[PDB]
Amino acid sequence: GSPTFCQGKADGLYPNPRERSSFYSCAAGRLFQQSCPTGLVFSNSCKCCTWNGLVPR
Repeated sequence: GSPTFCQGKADGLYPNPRERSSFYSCAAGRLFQQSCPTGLVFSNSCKCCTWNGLVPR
C-alpha cells in the first residue's frame, strides 16, 4: 500500500534510523527527510532540533 509513516501524524521532527544528525519532519501529513548539519542535534523531548550547548571538553 502507500507509505503510512507520516499519515495521521502531528507536525514536528521525529528521530532518524541511520545517519548521525538527520531527522524526519512531518508537515500536513507529508514526510520530509532533512539534515541538521552544523552544531545542531535532534532532541526527542521537544520534537525539535537545537544547537548543542554542552561541551564535555
